[PDB]
Amino acid sequence: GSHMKIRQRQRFGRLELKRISGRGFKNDEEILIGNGTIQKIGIWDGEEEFHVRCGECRGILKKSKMKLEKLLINSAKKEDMRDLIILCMVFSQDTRMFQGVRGEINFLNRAGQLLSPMYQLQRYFLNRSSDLFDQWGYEESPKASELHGINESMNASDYTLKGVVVTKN
Ligand SMILES: Nc1nc2c(ncn2[C@@H]2O[C@H](COP(=O)(O)OP(=O)(O)O)[C@@H](O)[C@H]2O)c(=O)[nH]1
Repeated sequence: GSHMKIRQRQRFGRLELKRISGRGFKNDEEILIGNGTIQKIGIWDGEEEFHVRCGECRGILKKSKMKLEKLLINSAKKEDMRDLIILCMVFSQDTRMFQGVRGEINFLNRAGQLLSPMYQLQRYFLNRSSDLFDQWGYEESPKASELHGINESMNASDYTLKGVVVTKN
């Protein structure tokens, strides 16, 4: 439907979600993507908390408008952690995710049909993940030792992708 309901499993392609709290309101906005093209996109506004999964990787997501606030992941198979992080970055509509679009991206297919902007961004980044990580930035990992940082190669690290933390497991 239109909005993800508390406790309801939902899909955004490869990302699975399930609301813990909050409400979003969606408004259309002209967004500048890093391409230099300006595209009309449905921007959610409000604080939202979700359970998320990509394959075997689980976590909890907090967002606000156009910002991934916090993402706590449970340790898992590396490919899945990497995609869960990408899918969370796109799902949150973070200003930095928009900036990382470098190459051409289509919002219309060759038959001239209408494609989903958020879906097409997910497709662009699952395939060119670098292009998001370039924009993302690092911060000091959490002081506690039940919590670790992770870098874009998915190894534990003393500096971590901003807002991202890992628990074992
Ligand atoms: N933050 C947030 N995003 C949602 C919610 N419900 C759906 N979405 C996402 O909002 C986007 C909807 O975009 P799309 O399906 O292309 O529909 P459009 O916005 O009507 O053009 C998708 O990426 C969904 O995963 C919600 O409750 N909160």
